[PDB]
Amino acid sequence: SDVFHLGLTKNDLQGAQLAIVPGDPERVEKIAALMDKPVKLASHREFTSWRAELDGKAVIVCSTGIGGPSTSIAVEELAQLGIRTFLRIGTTGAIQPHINVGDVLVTTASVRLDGASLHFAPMEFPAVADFACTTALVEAAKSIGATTHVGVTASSDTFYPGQERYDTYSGRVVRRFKGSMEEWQAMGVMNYEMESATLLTMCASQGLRAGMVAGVIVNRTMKQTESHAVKIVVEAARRLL
Amino acid sequence: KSDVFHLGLTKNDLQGAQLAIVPGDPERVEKIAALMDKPVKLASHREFTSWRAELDGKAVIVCSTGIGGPSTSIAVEELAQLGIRTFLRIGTTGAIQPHINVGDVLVTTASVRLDGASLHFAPMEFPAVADFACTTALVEAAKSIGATTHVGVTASSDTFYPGQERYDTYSGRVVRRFKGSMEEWQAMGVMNYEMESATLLTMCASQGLRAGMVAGVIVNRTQMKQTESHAVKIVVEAARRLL
Amino acid sequence: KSDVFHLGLTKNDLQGAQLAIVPGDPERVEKIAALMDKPVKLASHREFTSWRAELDGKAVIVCSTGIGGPSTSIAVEELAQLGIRTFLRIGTTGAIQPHINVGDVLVTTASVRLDGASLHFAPMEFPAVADFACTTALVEAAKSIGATTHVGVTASSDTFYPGQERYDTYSGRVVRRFKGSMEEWQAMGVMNYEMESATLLTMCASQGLRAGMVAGVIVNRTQQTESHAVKIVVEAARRLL
Amino acid sequence: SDVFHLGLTKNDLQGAQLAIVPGDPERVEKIAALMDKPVKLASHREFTSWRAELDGKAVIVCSTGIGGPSTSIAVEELAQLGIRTFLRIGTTGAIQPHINVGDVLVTTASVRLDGASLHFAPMEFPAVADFACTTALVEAAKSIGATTHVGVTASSDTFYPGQERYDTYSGRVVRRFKGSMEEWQAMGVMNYEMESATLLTMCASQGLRAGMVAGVIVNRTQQEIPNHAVKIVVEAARRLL
Amino acid sequence: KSDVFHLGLTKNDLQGAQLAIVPGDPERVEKIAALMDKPVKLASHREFTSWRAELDGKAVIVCSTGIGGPSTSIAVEELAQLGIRTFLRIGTTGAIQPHINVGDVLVTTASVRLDGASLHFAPMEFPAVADFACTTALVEAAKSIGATTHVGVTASSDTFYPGQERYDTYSGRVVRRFKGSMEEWQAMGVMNYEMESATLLTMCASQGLRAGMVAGVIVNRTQQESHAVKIVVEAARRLL
Amino acid sequence: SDVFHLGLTKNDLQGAQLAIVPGDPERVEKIAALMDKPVKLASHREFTSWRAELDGKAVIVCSTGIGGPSTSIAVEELAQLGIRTFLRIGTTGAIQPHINVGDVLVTTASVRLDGASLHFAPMEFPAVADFACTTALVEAAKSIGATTHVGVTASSDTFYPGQERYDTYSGRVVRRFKGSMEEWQAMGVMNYEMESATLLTMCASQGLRAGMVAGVIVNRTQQEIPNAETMKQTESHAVKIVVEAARRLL
Ligand SMILES: O=c1ccn2c(n1)O[C@H]1[C@H](O)[C@@H](CO)O[C@H]12
Ligand SMILES: O=c1ccn2c(n1)O[C@H]1[C@H](O)[C@@H](CO)O[C@H]12
Ligand SMILES: O=c1ccn2c(n1)O[C@H]1[C@H](O)[C@@H](CO)O[C@H]12
Ligand SMILES: [K+]
Ligand SMILES: [K+]
Ligand SMILES: [K+]
Repeated sequence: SDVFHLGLTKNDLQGAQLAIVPGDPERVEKIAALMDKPVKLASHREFTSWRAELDGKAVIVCSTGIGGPSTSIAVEELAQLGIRTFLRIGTTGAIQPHINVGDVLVTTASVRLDGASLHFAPMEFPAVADFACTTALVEAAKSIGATTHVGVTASSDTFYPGQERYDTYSGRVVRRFKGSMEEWQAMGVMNYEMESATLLTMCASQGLRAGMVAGVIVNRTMKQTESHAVKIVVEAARRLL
Repeated sequence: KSDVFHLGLTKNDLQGAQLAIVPGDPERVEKIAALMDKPVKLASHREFTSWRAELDGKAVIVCSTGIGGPSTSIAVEELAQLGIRTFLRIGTTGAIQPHINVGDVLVTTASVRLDGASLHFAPMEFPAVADFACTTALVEAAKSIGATTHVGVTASSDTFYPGQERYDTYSGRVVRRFKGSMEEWQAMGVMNYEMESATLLTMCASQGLRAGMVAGVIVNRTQMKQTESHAVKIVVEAARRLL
Repeated sequence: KSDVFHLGLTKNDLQGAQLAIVPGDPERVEKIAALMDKPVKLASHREFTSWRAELDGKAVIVCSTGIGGPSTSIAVEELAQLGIRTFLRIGTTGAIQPHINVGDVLVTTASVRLDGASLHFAPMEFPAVADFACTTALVEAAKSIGATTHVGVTASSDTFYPGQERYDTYSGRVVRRFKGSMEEWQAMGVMNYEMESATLLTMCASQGLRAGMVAGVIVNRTQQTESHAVKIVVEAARRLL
Repeated sequence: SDVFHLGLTKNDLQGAQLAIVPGDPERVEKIAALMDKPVKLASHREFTSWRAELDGKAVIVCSTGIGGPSTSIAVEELAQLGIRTFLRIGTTGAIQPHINVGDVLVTTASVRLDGASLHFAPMEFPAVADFACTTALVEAAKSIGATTHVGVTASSDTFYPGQERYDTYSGRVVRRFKGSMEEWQAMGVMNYEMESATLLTMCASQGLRAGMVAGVIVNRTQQEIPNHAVKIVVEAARRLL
Repeated sequence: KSDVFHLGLTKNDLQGAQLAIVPGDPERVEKIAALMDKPVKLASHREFTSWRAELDGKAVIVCSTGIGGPSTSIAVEELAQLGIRTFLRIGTTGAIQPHINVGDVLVTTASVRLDGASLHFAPMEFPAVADFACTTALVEAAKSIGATTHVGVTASSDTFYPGQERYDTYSGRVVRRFKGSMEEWQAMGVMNYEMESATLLTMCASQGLRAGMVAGVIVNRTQQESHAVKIVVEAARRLL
Repeated sequence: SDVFHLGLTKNDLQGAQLAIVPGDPERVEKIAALMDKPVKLASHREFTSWRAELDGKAVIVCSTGIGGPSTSIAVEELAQLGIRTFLRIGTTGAIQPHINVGDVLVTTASVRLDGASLHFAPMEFPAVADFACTTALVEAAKSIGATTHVGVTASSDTFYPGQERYDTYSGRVVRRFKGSMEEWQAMGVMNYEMESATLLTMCASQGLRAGMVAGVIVNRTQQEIPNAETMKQTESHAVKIVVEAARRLL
């Protein structure tokens, strides 16, 4: 391996310059299988990586695990291997009453409720997605006619207190996050997830292109959801090769 | 008879306008409005000069913000009270990237928040991000006139001098926070400095208003008219797509 | 034409002046200048209108700053380049104390730094404090004409609306930082709100420049003024030449 | 399932109140194998879990994945299922010159270079280990005579820039972390890893007991990446049942 | 006269002492020293009163810190200059858990840093953590002496009043940061408030000095607004 | 005692509304000796208090101990007892080359390098002195005849790393304070001391008047250090000034 965690070499990529990066290792093969010539590359820790082909060009599918820290490892090591464009495809809880389960959300930028993004840029720097990538995702969502919402996502280092969940062991939420969901709602934030702030900040501050699309699995106020978002990211990738 | 404290405008003055182009300098307001139909002066108070015009049958506002986030936040809030829901910032700017030359145009996707006013709308974690539709329209408009365009991040500073790490000053000093900062933004891909976008983009993105920003490059510290006109044609053409 | 980037002034225009009175509104510049000897227009560019006059045979500058720290920081810097060493801000203001009434005059000893520009000169730990000689001159000028004067702390905000906890706005919301903030400043004895002094005082106190500030109360949140605050700033200038 | 991520029910725990939590899903089976009656429970995402028995009491082994965010999910859901004591067994990079690869490091408390700890307690709160757990770990290390060091650990949300690694795609480290390793070294910090700040903070602030131990796999005074602790964590567990 | 600026002590005065017991109150120094052999008064300047004594044949220093991190930081630094490498604070404290009784003994594993001086040694992310051997000696000493003992986190405040969310004050105002804070620390399991441990533990842990912290409960805040001394002496014996 | 630490009652004050607050308990008697009929009231921990009479009015002298935390206790408890005006008198090391030993420093406001101030007001709030107190101190300095500097003071929770001293056990200074003395120098900060940030902030944010004056007994930039009596003649000067200022504030 050329890299410490992923267990991949530059040759494994066969010239790939774009990676699709879901959180769940189990989702990796499902995405690769939608493209031509899917081949498993490696599986270490939460990092499962496959290669496939899109319109004749090699593409990587590599899981990030949950959270900015493992995401930052996958992105860095893929970048070392030659990836310059990253498309995250994830799941998300919506926090706006008008956003229905199964909807598709394209993230323009993220509220940085993580710690890893700070390891790349100070908080003043925007966790902003690449324009080409965001455009490709939006245009891909339109081509398949999905109900799409485009805007800001809150990206949290926790699933529970940072998304102001009280249904927990302690039932306590620290002061910083008490009342935070309503605040994000009033500010027009669409949804919560846990990787985009790190992904977008680390890419935008290092000359890498990143986009973020997600399928709505719950509304904080199903099957064809993932499929739709997954279709969208693969189609978007075609436009970015 | 004004409905707002600073702008000296009433809702009626807007004639149903829902979009405003917002340059910094009052002296540029008529010139922009003059590119559109039936331009008329509305008012002039402090750094807030407003004109109404018409674009493909729809009323549009052109209103200056003055220099800096504080004045901008006043113009934007009061225009919002008056019914504006879409704001397009037009400016001329320097650049901090060597590959960016005078004559190029910059469309800002999001800004580094080196201001104070943005914090009065959203905590620092919140992204000073432009509206997708506005950014799209600005890029496509730049495309239609064949402008050499750069799309990316802009550093938005409450100062012209130390926050842009200028040392040619009275004190010749730059506070620790900003010492070495220009090189840091350069390494992070930041295109340029200006002084209003962090405030504009943050206050709009966190209050359901659409904002975008375009600027012509007139200078570059690492290394004019046409550039300006281009930027202005771009912002007017973009406004047409957003009505 | 100009020794500075924005003001459109040369050192020659100042005729040796070392003190500037700095109102916010360009419209007020001529009025202040008119109270002194030999008043003449200098220049007008953006929100920076400048006049020169004379007191006791010494040149004095009057120059507007525009609204807010950013434009203030430009005016003060460029005036400092041209030789100004003492700055007296004159404003009108809204009081936050029940017993500070319209028509009262406020002299600011130091400001609560609710701005961004002050941080471009000194870290937050540094006091946005007025120069003692300036504050003395203003207080003594105020007493010499019998104004009802309050001396103390001013809250200096980058916004007119949320930073001063105004809810009569488009969104009707105030970010967490500022919710409940007016009552807090009130309990801490803060006199009033305005928008330029944190920047002015900090940038002067941290770079060997003298600054003071006086303001007329023309309204009170908890419920001819110009002429008096203006008379005070000119009489104070007389004492500082 | 009783919880959203782990795919476990309280019944799967068989009354277990202690969990050993490695970062790598592949280490779980190996840890479980050192105990009696090892049984696989589930594997979802980076969360692989096994049950075993120690001195006739059920014990859980469950991986956390890399980083605070996924750790916070595993700990929370284990807590919901009934776990009250958590022993992290990790790998680590030493930052002191005389720590040998293979050495066992027991963490008393962590430098919070993560984001997730802040979702449980403000930064002022110490990421401190439980005294009984730390004691059990030290005493267990003593009983097998491993080379052991006890002290403070820097816990980072990144593998690369937050641990001041420069052999990366960008080769740059953000201002906050430039010169940081030398600083921690001067302060006597022993090592870097990526989970303890979150684990220790979230446990200490919610009435859960946590201990932290790791084997050194690289010495950072010499290189950024490499070309006993497990026995100790199991023995320590015995003492805490 | 004195090898350090504030304490008025010389390296000679310590007679090779490498451990110091550091109470807050100068008036308690003589009392503690008296529990050991050959107690001799050394110096008394400002809030810094110091005695030397002997414990199982070895020199030991007792030196007051005064109230608060700043004065503590001076005493610890200057004692370190004179050769002290182990510091055991013995204090008084208000419990904030209902289950902790007055007269109970609290051993601190780490402190909530509600002080400013700790930041002069390490950034906020660094833990104000006690030395493991010192903490162990205190817990073991507490068994030996016999006392109801709790081991855990302590909130260390730069103020006695607003930082411990006391309202019995001139202004009756508690700043936003501290409004509701006691109940927050309570829910997070914090045992008690005092005013020196965050500075002490942070400055020691970040400078290769060993520090431990024990205190006797003199009030319980959920109700209103000699074991510890024997314990700190016994712990010192275990650390020489 | 009406208060938890000071061992004082309202009766002890005899209607006093002004307190002079040196840091060192040993200085309290010395300052009181500059006034009429001084009597010792109490001594507990670092808090030694005396009452004296100034132009026929009761005045308290009470030590604060070193640092914002003990200072906050003294000021708060004195406020409870009825004190409304506080004058700190210190001795200090200057950091400007032009500020000479023997000079007197009057502080208009302080750089908040302390923790206790934050327990009264967020960092944005200025650690600013009361105008009447500052005026009285400046005027008294002129009555006494001192060479006076008026301006900003850096108020640190430590004597060592926070004042960027490297002559210490570890010989290291945390990142925050590395290079900080040169920064404060460039910003015109006059000196370091350790109580004013807390004092000035807690008073300005609670309707209390506070001023600060100090005698310069050493300069961080100069090689030579005044003899056995670095303070004494200078100390005496600042003390005479704080008493003379108190006269104007009664
Ligand atoms: O509310 C949610 C729902 C889903 N997700 C999100 N928050 O975090 C993302 C994690 O990777 C993982 C955590 O369940 O899935 C994404
Ligand atoms: O330098 C290192 C070496 C090992 N580890 C550490 N940093 O982070 C821990 C991660 O879980 C994972 C990162 O590889 O293993 C632990
Ligand atoms: O609530 C309390 C009670 C006692 N103490 C504490 N807080 O601070 C410690 C101080 O040294 C001093 C404060 O009175 O005593 C310790
Ligand atoms: K993970
Ligand atoms: K302006
Ligand atoms: K003290």
